[PDB]
Amino acid sequence: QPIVIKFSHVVAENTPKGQGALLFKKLVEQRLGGRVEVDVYPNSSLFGDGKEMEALLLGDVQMLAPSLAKFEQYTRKVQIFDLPFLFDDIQAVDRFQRSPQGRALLTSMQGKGILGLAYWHNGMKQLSANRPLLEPEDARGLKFRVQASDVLNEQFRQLRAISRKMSFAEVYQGLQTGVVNGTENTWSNYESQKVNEVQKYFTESNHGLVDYMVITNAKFWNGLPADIREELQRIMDEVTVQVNLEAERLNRDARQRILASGASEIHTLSPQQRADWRQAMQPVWQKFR
Repeated sequence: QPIVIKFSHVVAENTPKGQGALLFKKLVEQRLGGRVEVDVYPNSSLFGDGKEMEALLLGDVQMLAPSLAKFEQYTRKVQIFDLPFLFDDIQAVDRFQRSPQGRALLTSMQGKGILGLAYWHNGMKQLSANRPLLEPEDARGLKFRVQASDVLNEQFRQLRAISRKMSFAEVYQGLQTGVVNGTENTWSNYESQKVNEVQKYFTESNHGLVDYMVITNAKFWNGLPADIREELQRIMDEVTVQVNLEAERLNRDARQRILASGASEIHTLSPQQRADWRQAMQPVWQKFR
């Protein structure tokens, strides 16, 4: 019987991570046919945000690629990636991730039985709401959905807003019902989940990022025949390049689809206007020294 790798994730198929998981499946089955099978479960069809890590540790799934914002229960070393305006752009993020210091974070949870294999990009985060977000004051009193991160909770509290941690699958319903009325995410995630249908206003703030750490269960990975593990890592490195090469494009395409939807508008910022948002949000770094 072949070795089965269930790769669960929470995003749509036509996204950076969705395409990366499928490419990993394709290349693995082409190079290790009959020896390894990759079973990809997108859109939280196997496990959502709230249960995927527990499943990985129990061996009920073999590969995940969660947002870097979602690891606080296992390590605090990755929450640096949540700090607003710490990285100007994805190139800056990449430089950190690829450095010795960034690569060291891949083993930050090894003591918990989790091994990081790679970083995958999605893109920069934008803001959305049911009212225009021109200047930081506009966020005051709103209710933002955030990923399950203390840093992101504090980010919106700094803007005198309410935050609500919610699993990614539930964002559309949360905004539709009104338990939240704004959020932050990449264009790709907004459009692929149709959240633009319940958010009339977007601001291209580029105030943070959504990137992933591809992870596996250490016992499972260490348990593989050496050749299979080594080949899987080489394939992973190749997939990472294709994901990282196309991520900006898919996000640009998504922005175009949002504009073509007819029901949302996008506000862009001057360098000065962006500096104003930075000035208002950067004080949150004082809570995470």
